[PDB]
Amino acid sequence: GAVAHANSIVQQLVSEGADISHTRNMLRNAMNGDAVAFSRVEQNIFRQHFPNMPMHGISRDSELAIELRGALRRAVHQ
Repeated sequence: GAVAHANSIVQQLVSEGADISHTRNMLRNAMNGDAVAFSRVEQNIFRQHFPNMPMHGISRDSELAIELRGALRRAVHQ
């Protein structure tokens, strides 16, 4: 479920021309509760998948975020 969802987000990021190495850094910051600055493309995309993100950000315990973190890491390396 969340795994398939995460893989699709990676596809969306790549398709929209996002620099996923940069996305990995921002996602890491978000999950640590650090201030973040997603690009316009990333922000637009993440808002579609993390509907409560504007106010709450992205939880390090979020099942989707965790899977996304793994999917992004493998994508950059693959």
